[PDB]
Amino acid sequence: MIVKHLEEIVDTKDDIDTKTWNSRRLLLTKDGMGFSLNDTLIKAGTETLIWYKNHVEAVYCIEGEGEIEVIGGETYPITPGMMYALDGHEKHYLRARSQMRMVCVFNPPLTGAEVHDEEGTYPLLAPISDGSAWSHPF
Ligand SMILES: [Fe+3]
Repeated sequence: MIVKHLEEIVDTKDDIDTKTWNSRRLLLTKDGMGFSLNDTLIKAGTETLIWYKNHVEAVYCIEGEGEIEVIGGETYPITPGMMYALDGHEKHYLRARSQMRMVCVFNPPLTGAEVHDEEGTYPLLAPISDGSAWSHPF
């Protein structure tokens, strides 16, 4: 049996924060389910190029709006209830107009290494600036 809760996972080591996304890992390679499962927030206004050569991924949008553009393929608007699956290891752009909440399934599971290495992803456009600078302790 495995039981977890998103509200425990946030702001912990299984919550991986990147420029363009915040991935809350629900099932890890360690959990032995044969897939990994996460709840990923794609930050508003961002663009990320994605290419998983060594996994297939299912993505189920439960909040927000954006689009996925397949390289050499079509562009599919993302809205709540939209699902895409990269069974062809498609190279694609993932764009978030508003923040998107995505339930994602990877086969085989992603490893902690791969998530922290940001393997398979290339962040291209980060969220608009909130006026902060690294050199402003405040
Ligand atoms: Fe994707």
